[PDB]
Amino acid sequence: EKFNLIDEPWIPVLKGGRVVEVGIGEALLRAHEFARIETPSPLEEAVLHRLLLAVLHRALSGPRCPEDVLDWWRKGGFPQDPIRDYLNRFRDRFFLFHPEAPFLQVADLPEENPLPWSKLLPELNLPKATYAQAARALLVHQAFAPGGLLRRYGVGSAKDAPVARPALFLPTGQNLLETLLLNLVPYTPEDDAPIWEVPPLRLGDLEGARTKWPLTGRTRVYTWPARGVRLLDEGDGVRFMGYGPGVEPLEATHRDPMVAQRLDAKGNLLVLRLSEERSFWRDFSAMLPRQGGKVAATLEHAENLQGELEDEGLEGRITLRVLGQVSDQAKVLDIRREVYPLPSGLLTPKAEENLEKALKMAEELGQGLKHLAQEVAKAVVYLEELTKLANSLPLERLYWHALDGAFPRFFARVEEEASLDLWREALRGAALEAWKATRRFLGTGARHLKALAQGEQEFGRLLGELG
Repeated sequence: EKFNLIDEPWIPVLKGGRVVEVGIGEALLRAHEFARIETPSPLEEAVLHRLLLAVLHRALSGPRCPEDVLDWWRKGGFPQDPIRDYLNRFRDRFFLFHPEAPFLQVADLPEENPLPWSKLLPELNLPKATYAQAARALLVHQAFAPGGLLRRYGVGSAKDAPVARPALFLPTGQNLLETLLLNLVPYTPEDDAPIWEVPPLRLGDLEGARTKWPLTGRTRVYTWPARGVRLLDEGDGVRFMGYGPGVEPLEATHRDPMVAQRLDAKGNLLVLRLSEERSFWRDFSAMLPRQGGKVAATLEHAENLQGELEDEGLEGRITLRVLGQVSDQAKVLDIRREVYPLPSGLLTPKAEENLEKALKMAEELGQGLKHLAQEVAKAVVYLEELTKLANSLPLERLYWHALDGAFPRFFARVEEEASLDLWREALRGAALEAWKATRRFLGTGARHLKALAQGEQEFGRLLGELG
Protein backbone atom coordinates (compact mmCIF):
# COMPACT_ATOMS: atom_id res chain seq x y z
CA GLU A 1 0.00 0.00 0.00
CA LYS A 2 2.32 2.76 1.20
CA PHE A 3 5.90 3.62 2.28
CA ASN A 4 8.31 0.73 1.60
CA LEU A 5 11.16 0.75 4.12
CA ILE A 6 13.55 -0.85 1.59
CA ASP A 7 13.08 2.11 -0.78
CA GLU A 8 11.94 5.25 1.01
CA PRO A 9 14.33 7.47 3.06
CA TRP A 10 14.00 6.82 6.80
CA ILE A 11 17.37 5.57 8.15
CA PRO A 12 19.54 8.60 9.09
CA VAL A 13 23.14 8.13 7.94
CA LEU A 14 26.16 10.41 7.76
CA LYS A 15 27.39 10.92 4.18
CA GLY A 16 30.39 13.22 3.72
CA GLY A 17 29.77 15.04 7.04
CA ARG A 18 26.11 15.46 6.13
CA VAL A 19 23.09 13.63 7.58
CA VAL A 20 20.90 12.09 4.85
CA GLU A 21 18.14 9.48 5.06
CA VAL A 22 18.19 6.19 3.17
CA GLY A 23 16.26 2.94 2.76
CA ILE A 24 17.45 -0.52 3.79
CA GLY A 25 18.55 -1.34 0.24
CA GLU A 26 20.94 1.61 -0.06
CA ALA A 27 22.03 1.29 3.57
CA LEU A 28 23.07 -2.33 2.85
CA LEU A 29 24.20 -2.31 -0.80
CA ARG A 30 26.19 0.95 -0.43
CA ALA A 31 27.24 0.76 3.26
CA HIS A 32 30.87 1.85 2.67
CA GLU A 33 29.80 5.37 1.63
CA PHE A 34 28.41 6.24 5.09
CA ALA A 35 30.48 6.86 8.20
CA ARG A 36 27.60 5.70 10.47
CA ILE A 37 23.93 5.60 11.36
CA GLU A 38 23.55 9.04 12.90
CA THR A 39 20.68 9.56 15.32
CA PRO A 40 20.26 11.42 18.61
CA SER A 41 18.43 8.46 20.17
CA PRO A 42 20.81 5.66 21.15
CA LEU A 43 17.77 3.36 21.07
CA GLU A 44 17.14 4.23 17.41
CA GLU A 45 20.81 3.64 16.54
CA ALA A 46 20.58 0.25 18.22
CA VAL A 47 17.43 -1.04 16.50
CA LEU A 48 18.40 0.37 13.12
CA HIS A 49 21.57 -1.72 13.35
CA ARG A 50 19.75 -4.80 14.61
CA LEU A 51 17.23 -4.64 11.72
CA LEU A 52 20.00 -4.46 9.07
CA LEU A 53 21.91 -7.22 10.78
CA ALA A 54 18.72 -9.35 10.74
CA VAL A 55 18.32 -8.73 7.00
CA LEU A 56 22.00 -9.53 6.24
CA HIS A 57 22.03 -12.71 8.31
CA ARG A 58 19.08 -14.14 6.37
CA ALA A 59 20.04 -12.89 2.87
CA LEU A 60 23.54 -14.40 3.25
CA SER A 61 22.48 -17.54 5.22
CA GLY A 62 25.40 -16.65 7.48
CA PRO A 63 28.18 -15.70 7.96
CA ARG A 64 28.76 -19.41 8.64
CA CYS A 65 32.31 -18.88 9.88
CA PRO A 66 34.61 -16.07 11.03
CA GLU A 67 36.49 -16.47 7.73
CA ASP A 68 33.49 -15.41 5.61
CA VAL A 69 33.36 -11.99 7.29
CA LEU A 70 37.14 -11.53 7.00
CA ASP A 71 36.90 -12.27 3.24
CA TRP A 72 34.14 -9.64 2.70
CA TRP A 73 36.11 -6.92 4.56
CA ARG A 74 38.93 -7.35 2.06
CA LYS A 75 36.65 -7.00 -0.99
CA GLY A 76 35.18 -3.83 0.59
CA GLY A 77 31.55 -4.98 0.49
CA PHE A 78 29.44 -8.15 0.87
CA PRO A 79 27.88 -10.44 -1.76
CA GLN A 80 25.54 -8.04 -3.46
CA ASP A 81 23.28 -10.33 -5.53
CA PRO A 82 21.96 -12.35 -2.59
CA ILE A 83 20.98 -9.08 -0.85
CA ARG A 84 19.00 -8.00 -3.91
CA ASP A 85 17.43 -11.44 -4.43
CA TYR A 86 16.38 -11.40 -0.74
CA LEU A 87 15.05 -7.84 -0.77
CA ASN A 88 13.10 -8.56 -3.97
CA ARG A 89 11.55 -11.66 -2.45
CA PHE A 90 10.35 -10.14 0.88
CA ARG A 91 9.77 -6.64 -0.50
CA ASP A 92 5.99 -6.94 -0.03
CA ARG A 93 6.50 -7.47 3.74
CA PHE A 94 8.26 -4.07 4.16
CA PHE A 95 5.44 -1.53 3.68
CA LEU A 96 4.62 0.51 6.79
CA PHE A 97 0.97 0.50 5.65
CA HIS A 98 -0.45 -2.63 4.09
CA PRO A 99 -3.92 -4.20 4.10
CA GLU A 100 -2.61 -7.68 5.17
CA ALA A 101 1.06 -7.56 6.26
CA PRO A 102 2.22 -4.14 7.51
CA PHE A 103 5.80 -4.17 8.83
CA LEU A 104 6.01 -5.21 12.54
CA GLN A 105 2.29 -4.41 12.89
CA VAL A 106 -1.11 -6.16 13.31
CA ALA A 107 -3.41 -5.61 10.30
CA ASP A 108 -6.80 -6.09 12.02
CA LEU A 109 -6.31 -3.95 15.12
CA PRO A 110 -9.30 -1.54 15.04
CA GLU A 111 -9.33 2.23 14.22
CA GLU A 112 -11.73 3.29 17.02
CA ASN A 113 -10.32 4.14 20.50
CA PRO A 114 -6.70 4.54 19.33
CA LEU A 115 -3.69 5.55 21.41
CA PRO A 116 -1.34 8.39 20.41
CA TRP A 117 1.90 7.53 18.59
CA SER A 118 3.84 9.21 21.40
CA LYS A 119 3.14 6.03 23.43
CA LEU A 120 5.78 4.24 21.29
CA LEU A 121 8.40 6.61 22.72
CA PRO A 122 10.25 6.12 26.01
CA GLU A 123 8.66 7.86 29.02
CA LEU A 124 11.35 10.22 30.36
CA ASN A 125 -0.56 19.33 21.73
CA LEU A 126 0.28 16.14 19.72
CA PRO A 127 2.42 16.64 16.60
CA LYS A 128 2.09 14.75 13.33
CA ALA A 129 4.88 12.17 12.95
CA THR A 130 6.39 11.76 9.49
CA TYR A 131 6.24 8.23 8.09
CA ALA A 132 9.99 8.04 8.72
CA GLN A 133 9.50 8.95 12.42
CA ALA A 134 6.60 6.54 12.83
CA ALA A 135 8.74 3.72 11.40
CA ARG A 136 11.67 4.45 13.75
CA ALA A 137 9.45 4.79 16.86
CA LEU A 138 7.80 1.46 16.04
CA LEU A 139 11.21 -0.21 15.79
CA VAL A 140 12.38 1.22 19.13
CA HIS A 141 9.14 0.29 20.97
CA GLN A 142 9.32 -3.35 19.83
CA ALA A 143 12.89 -3.76 21.09
CA PHE A 144 12.83 -1.59 24.22
CA ALA A 145 9.26 -1.50 25.67
CA PRO A 146 9.40 -2.38 29.38
CA GLY A 147 6.81 -4.72 30.89
CA GLY A 148 3.90 -3.36 32.92
CA LEU A 149 0.23 -2.40 32.75
CA LEU A 150 -1.52 -2.88 29.37
CA ARG A 151 -5.17 -3.68 30.25
CA ARG A 152 -6.17 -4.32 26.63
CA TYR A 153 -7.63 -7.26 24.69
CA GLY A 154 -7.53 -9.66 27.66
CA VAL A 155 -3.85 -9.51 28.72
CA GLY A 156 -3.67 -6.80 31.39
CA SER A 157 0.09 -6.89 32.15
CA ALA A 158 2.60 -6.93 29.23
CA LYS A 159 6.10 -8.49 29.36
CA ASP A 160 9.50 -6.81 28.73
CA ALA A 161 10.60 -6.32 25.14
CA PRO A 162 13.74 -8.49 24.71
CA VAL A 163 16.30 -5.67 24.88
CA ALA A 164 14.42 -3.43 27.36
CA ARG A 165 16.95 -3.97 30.17
CA PRO A 166 20.47 -4.91 29.00
CA ALA A 167 23.26 -2.63 27.80
CA LEU A 168 24.01 -3.30 24.13
CA PHE A 169 27.57 -3.77 22.88
CA LEU A 170 28.15 -2.45 19.36
CA PRO A 171 31.65 -2.41 17.88
CA THR A 172 32.05 0.31 15.23
CA GLY A 173 34.47 0.79 12.33
CA GLN A 174 35.06 3.93 10.28
CA ASN A 175 32.10 3.29 7.93
CA LEU A 176 28.80 1.40 8.10
CA LEU A 177 30.14 -1.56 6.12
CA GLU A 178 32.84 -2.20 8.68
CA THR A 179 30.48 -1.67 11.59
CA LEU A 180 28.05 -4.25 10.18
CA LEU A 181 30.93 -6.68 9.50
CA LEU A 182 32.12 -6.16 13.13
CA ASN A 183 28.65 -7.21 14.38
CA LEU A 184 27.99 -10.13 11.99
CA VAL A 185 28.72 -12.91 14.43
CA PRO A 186 28.86 -16.40 12.91
CA TYR A 187 25.25 -17.48 12.33
CA THR A 188 23.24 -20.56 11.30
CA PRO A 189 19.72 -20.00 9.90
CA GLU A 190 18.17 -23.32 10.88
CA ASP A 191 15.11 -23.03 13.17
CA ASP A 192 15.36 -19.22 13.20
CA ALA A 193 13.11 -16.78 11.30
CA PRO A 194 12.60 -13.01 11.37
CA ILE A 195 9.09 -11.57 11.70
CA TRP A 196 8.72 -10.96 7.93
CA GLU A 197 9.55 -14.63 7.14
CA VAL A 198 6.58 -15.82 9.21
CA PRO A 199 2.87 -15.25 8.40
CA PRO A 200 1.40 -11.88 9.51
CA LEU A 201 -0.04 -11.73 13.03
CA ARG A 202 -3.73 -11.17 13.69
CA LEU A 203 -5.67 -9.99 16.73
CA GLY A 204 -7.26 -13.45 17.11
CA ASP A 205 -3.78 -14.94 17.52
CA LEU A 206 -2.77 -12.29 20.10
CA GLU A 207 -5.80 -11.87 22.47
CA GLY A 208 -5.30 -13.29 25.99
CA ALA A 209 -1.57 -13.90 25.46
CA ARG A 210 -2.43 -16.78 23.09
CA THR A 211 0.74 -16.62 20.98
CA LYS A 212 3.76 -17.65 23.03
CA TRP A 213 7.23 -18.26 21.51
CA PRO A 214 10.53 -19.42 22.91
CA LEU A 215 12.75 -16.34 23.12
CA THR A 216 15.48 -18.04 21.11
CA GLY A 217 15.95 -16.98 17.48
CA ARG A 218 18.68 -14.42 16.79
CA THR A 219 16.78 -12.74 13.95
CA ARG A 220 13.49 -13.67 15.69
CA VAL A 221 14.66 -11.76 18.79
CA TYR A 222 16.12 -8.88 16.70
CA THR A 223 12.66 -8.41 15.16
CA TRP A 224 10.50 -9.71 18.02
CA PRO A 225 6.87 -8.49 17.95
CA ALA A 226 6.80 -7.35 21.57
CA ARG A 227 3.53 -5.44 21.17
CA GLY A 228 0.62 -5.34 18.75
CA VAL A 229 0.72 -2.01 16.92
CA ARG A 230 -1.20 -0.53 14.00
CA LEU A 231 -0.21 2.87 12.68
CA LEU A 232 -3.04 4.90 11.19
CA ASP A 233 -2.31 7.03 8.11
CA GLU A 234 -3.64 10.56 8.47
CA GLY A 235 -2.82 11.35 4.84
CA ASP A 236 0.80 12.56 4.99
CA GLY A 237 1.79 11.55 8.56
CA VAL A 238 0.76 9.66 11.73
CA ARG A 239 -0.80 10.69 15.05
CA PHE A 240 -2.76 7.62 16.25
CA MET A 241 -2.51 3.83 16.42
CA GLY A 242 -4.24 0.63 17.46
CA TYR A 243 -2.42 -1.01 20.35
CA GLY A 244 -2.58 -4.51 21.88
CA PRO A 245 -0.59 -7.54 23.12
CA GLY A 246 2.36 -9.00 21.21
CA VAL A 247 3.91 -12.46 21.44
CA GLU A 248 4.72 -13.64 24.97
CA PRO A 249 8.38 -14.65 25.38
CA LEU A 250 8.88 -18.08 26.94
CA GLU A 251 12.10 -18.79 28.83
CA ALA A 252 14.85 -20.27 26.63
CA THR A 253 18.64 -20.52 26.72
CA HIS A 254 19.71 -17.75 24.39
CA ARG A 255 21.78 -14.65 24.76
CA ASP A 256 21.48 -11.77 22.37
CA PRO A 257 24.81 -11.33 20.58
CA MET A 258 24.99 -7.74 21.93
CA VAL A 259 24.41 -8.72 25.57
CA ALA A 260 27.12 -9.41 28.18
CA GLN A 261 26.82 -11.07 31.59
CA ARG A 262 28.41 -11.17 35.05
CA LEU A 263 28.11 -12.94 38.37
CA ASP A 264 26.35 -11.06 41.18
CA ALA A 265 27.38 -11.43 44.85
CA LYS A 266 25.32 -14.59 45.39
CA GLY A 267 26.99 -16.16 42.29
CA ASN A 268 24.24 -15.77 39.67
CA LEU A 269 24.72 -14.57 36.08
CA LEU A 270 23.01 -11.21 35.45
CA VAL A 271 23.04 -9.05 32.32
CA LEU A 272 25.26 -5.98 32.35
CA ARG A 273 22.84 -3.09 32.78
CA LEU A 274 23.20 0.68 32.54
CA SER A 275 22.67 2.60 35.81
CA GLU A 276 23.21 6.16 37.08
CA GLU A 277 24.92 5.47 40.44
CA ARG A 278 27.54 3.29 38.71
CA SER A 279 29.74 3.95 35.69
CA PHE A 280 29.34 1.13 33.17
CA TRP A 281 33.05 0.36 32.67
CA ARG A 282 33.21 -0.92 36.25
CA ASP A 283 31.61 -4.17 34.89
CA PHE A 284 34.36 -4.72 32.28
CA SER A 285 36.47 -7.05 34.47
CA ALA A 286 33.37 -8.94 35.68
CA MET A 287 32.04 -9.76 32.21
CA LEU A 288 35.26 -11.66 31.39
CA PRO A 289 35.63 -15.49 31.63
CA ARG A 290 38.46 -15.37 34.25
CA GLN A 291 35.86 -13.96 36.67
CA GLY A 292 32.96 -16.14 35.46
CA GLY A 293 31.48 -13.53 33.16
CA LYS A 294 30.36 -13.87 29.55
CA VAL A 295 31.45 -11.22 27.05
CA ALA A 296 29.02 -10.00 24.38
CA ALA A 297 29.42 -12.15 21.24
CA THR A 298 29.71 -8.96 19.11
CA LEU A 299 32.65 -7.71 21.20
CA GLU A 300 34.23 -11.18 20.98
CA HIS A 301 33.74 -11.43 17.19
CA ALA A 302 35.21 -7.97 16.67
CA GLU A 303 38.33 -8.46 18.81
CA ASN A 304 39.23 -11.69 17.06
CA LEU A 305 38.63 -10.01 13.70
CA GLN A 306 40.83 -7.11 14.89
CA GLY A 307 43.54 -9.72 15.48
CA GLU A 308 43.22 -11.19 12.00
CA LEU A 309 43.14 -7.66 10.53
CA GLU A 310 46.43 -6.70 12.26
CA ASP A 311 48.30 -9.84 11.08
CA GLU A 312 47.38 -8.99 7.46
CA GLY A 313 48.61 -5.38 7.78
CA LEU A 314 44.98 -4.20 7.81
CA GLU A 315 43.64 -1.66 10.30
CA GLY A 316 42.64 -2.05 13.96
CA ARG A 317 40.59 1.19 13.94
CA ILE A 318 37.72 -0.16 16.04
CA THR A 319 35.64 1.64 18.67
CA LEU A 320 33.04 0.10 21.01
CA ARG A 321 29.67 1.78 21.48
CA VAL A 322 27.29 0.82 24.29
CA LEU A 323 23.63 1.68 23.87
CA GLY A 324 20.65 1.22 26.18
CA GLN A 325 18.10 2.38 28.74
CA VAL A 326 18.53 2.99 32.42
CA SER A 327 15.29 1.74 34.03
CA ASP A 328 13.40 0.48 37.10
CA GLN A 329 10.21 -1.57 36.66
CA ALA A 330 7.87 -0.02 34.07
CA LYS A 331 9.74 3.31 34.23
CA VAL A 332 12.57 4.39 31.93
CA LEU A 333 14.88 6.78 33.79
CA ASP A 334 17.35 7.53 30.96
CA ILE A 335 18.72 6.62 27.49
CA ARG A 336 22.50 6.54 27.08
CA ARG A 337 25.26 6.15 24.56
CA GLU A 338 28.79 5.52 25.79
CA VAL A 339 31.95 5.23 23.73
CA TYR A 340 35.12 3.26 24.54
CA PRO A 341 38.19 2.19 22.60
CA LEU A 342 38.37 -1.48 21.60
CA PRO A 343 42.07 -2.10 22.33
CA SER A 344 44.03 -4.70 20.36
CA GLY A 345 44.55 -7.96 22.24
CA LEU A 346 41.89 -7.14 24.85
CA LEU A 347 41.09 -10.84 25.39
CA THR A 348 44.80 -11.71 25.88
CA PRO A 349 45.73 -12.79 29.44
CA LYS A 350 48.30 -9.97 29.71
CA ALA A 351 45.60 -7.31 29.03
CA GLU A 352 42.97 -9.10 31.15
CA GLU A 353 45.35 -9.39 34.18
CA ASN A 354 46.12 -5.70 33.76
CA LEU A 355 42.35 -5.01 33.63
CA GLU A 356 41.46 -6.97 36.79
CA LYS A 357 44.23 -5.17 38.72
CA ALA A 358 43.14 -1.71 37.53
CA LEU A 359 39.51 -2.12 38.62
CA LYS A 360 40.35 -3.92 41.86
CA MET A 361 42.53 -0.93 42.86
CA ALA A 362 39.77 1.50 41.84
CA GLU A 363 37.06 -0.31 43.84
CA GLU A 364 39.49 -0.71 46.77
CA LEU A 365 40.37 2.99 46.94
CA GLY A 366 36.73 3.85 46.24
CA GLN A 367 35.19 1.91 49.14
CA GLY A 368 37.83 3.51 51.37
CA LEU A 369 36.69 6.94 50.19
CA LYS A 370 33.10 5.77 50.63
CA HIS A 371 33.80 4.87 54.27
CA LEU A 372 35.71 8.12 54.73
CA ALA A 373 32.58 9.98 53.61
CA GLN A 374 30.61 7.88 56.12
CA GLU A 375 32.74 8.81 59.18
CA VAL A 376 32.82 12.48 58.15
CA ALA A 377 29.02 12.72 57.98
CA LYS A 378 28.81 11.09 61.41
CA ALA A 379 31.23 13.73 62.75
CA VAL A 380 29.10 16.57 61.31
CA VAL A 381 25.81 15.65 63.13
CA TYR A 382 18.47 10.50 61.81
CA LEU A 383 19.74 8.26 58.97
CA GLU A 384 17.63 10.95 57.28
CA GLU A 385 20.44 13.50 57.80
CA LEU A 386 23.30 10.97 57.53
CA THR A 387 22.25 9.76 54.05
CA LYS A 388 21.23 13.34 53.14
CA LEU A 389 24.74 14.55 54.07
CA ALA A 390 26.21 11.45 52.41
CA ASN A 391 25.24 12.43 48.84
CA SER A 392 25.78 16.13 49.63
CA LEU A 393 29.50 15.28 49.94
CA PRO A 394 31.24 15.35 46.51
CA LEU A 395 33.89 12.79 47.57
CA GLU A 396 32.68 9.60 45.82
CA ARG A 397 30.90 11.37 42.95
CA LEU A 398 33.91 13.46 41.93
CA TYR A 399 36.23 10.46 42.35
CA TRP A 400 34.24 8.24 39.93
CA HIS A 401 33.55 11.23 37.66
CA ALA A 402 37.28 11.87 37.22
CA LEU A 403 37.91 8.17 36.46
CA ASP A 404 35.22 8.33 33.75
CA GLY A 405 37.55 10.74 31.93
CA ALA A 406 40.63 8.66 32.71
CA PHE A 407 39.39 5.14 31.96
CA PRO A 408 39.33 5.43 28.13
CA ARG A 409 43.02 6.47 27.94
CA PHE A 410 44.01 3.57 30.21
CA PHE A 411 41.78 1.13 28.35
CA ALA A 412 43.30 1.81 24.90
CA ARG A 413 46.80 1.20 26.32
CA VAL A 414 45.67 -1.88 28.30
CA GLU A 415 48.05 -4.38 26.61
CA GLU A 416 51.10 -2.55 28.02
CA GLU A 417 52.34 -3.44 31.50
CA ALA A 418 53.49 0.23 31.53
CA SER A 419 49.79 1.20 31.70
CA LEU A 420 49.05 -0.08 35.19
CA ASP A 421 51.31 2.69 36.52
CA LEU A 422 49.76 5.62 34.64
CA TRP A 423 46.47 4.26 36.02
CA ARG A 424 47.81 4.16 39.60
CA GLU A 425 48.63 7.86 39.15
CA ALA A 426 45.17 8.66 37.72
CA LEU A 427 43.67 7.23 40.92
CA ARG A 428 45.82 9.43 43.17
CA GLY A 429 44.97 12.47 41.03
CA ALA A 430 41.23 11.72 41.19
CA ALA A 431 41.24 11.14 44.97
CA LEU A 432 43.25 14.32 45.67
CA GLU A 433 40.85 16.32 43.47
CA ALA A 434 37.74 14.87 45.16
CA TRP A 435 39.14 15.35 48.69
CA LYS A 436 40.01 18.98 47.85
CA ALA A 437 36.34 19.55 46.89
CA THR A 438 35.27 17.97 50.19
CA ARG A 439 37.69 20.21 52.10
CA ARG A 440 36.02 23.15 50.30
CA PHE A 441 32.71 21.77 51.60
CA LEU A 442 33.99 21.39 55.19
CA GLY A 443 35.92 24.66 55.67
CA THR A 444 32.90 26.97 55.39
CA GLY A 445 31.11 27.02 58.72
CA ALA A 446 33.00 26.22 61.91
CA ARG A 447 31.10 23.06 62.96
CA HIS A 448 32.22 20.98 59.94
CA LEU A 449 35.76 20.98 61.38
CA LYS A 450 36.06 17.95 63.71
CA ALA A 451 35.12 15.98 60.59
CA LEU A 452 37.91 17.68 58.59
CA ALA A 453 40.81 16.94 60.99
CA GLN A 454 39.97 13.24 61.37
CA GLY A 455 38.99 13.01 57.70
CA GLU A 456 42.47 14.22 56.68
CA GLN A 457 43.96 11.52 58.96
CA GLU A 458 42.13 8.72 57.13
CA PHE A 459 42.71 10.27 53.71
CA GLY A 460 46.50 10.29 54.21
CA ARG A 461 46.24 6.74 55.55
CA LEU A 462 44.45 5.64 52.34
CA LEU A 463 46.96 7.21 49.92
CA GLY A 464 49.82 5.20 51.47
CA GLU A 465 48.23 1.90 50.35
CA LEU A 466 48.63 1.83 46.55
CA GLY A 467 51.61 4.21 46.24
